[PDB]
Amino acid sequence: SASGSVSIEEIDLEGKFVQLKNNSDKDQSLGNWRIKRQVLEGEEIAYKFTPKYILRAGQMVTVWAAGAGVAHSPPSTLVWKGQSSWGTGESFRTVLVNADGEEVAMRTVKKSSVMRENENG
Repeated sequence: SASGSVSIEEIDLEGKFVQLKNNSDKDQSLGNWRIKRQVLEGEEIAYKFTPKYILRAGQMVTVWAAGAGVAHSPPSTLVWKGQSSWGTGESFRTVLVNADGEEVAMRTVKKSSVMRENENG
């Protein structure tokens, strides 16, 4: 199984998006992978990817929310259409799971303002 081929790159403070990065030397076949963003406030969800999509060696993919008001710009910026919050919270465990169904990565990100120099927007 692809144990940590893709990893957590960046995550939003409120969980409006996930940013992933493939540290592997080959094209990671994506689809059976899923991002479990579980918030202690009660909302816990797993974004299962599309098995049509393959993420490249040394490339990265940003999965935003539909309710983030963001423009869906494939294949750099995928947007979970039909999800507004994408697991909003002041503290949440954003888990990356592979095709096997094993939790290959995870980062507990909190609303402490994670995005620096966001002063222009």
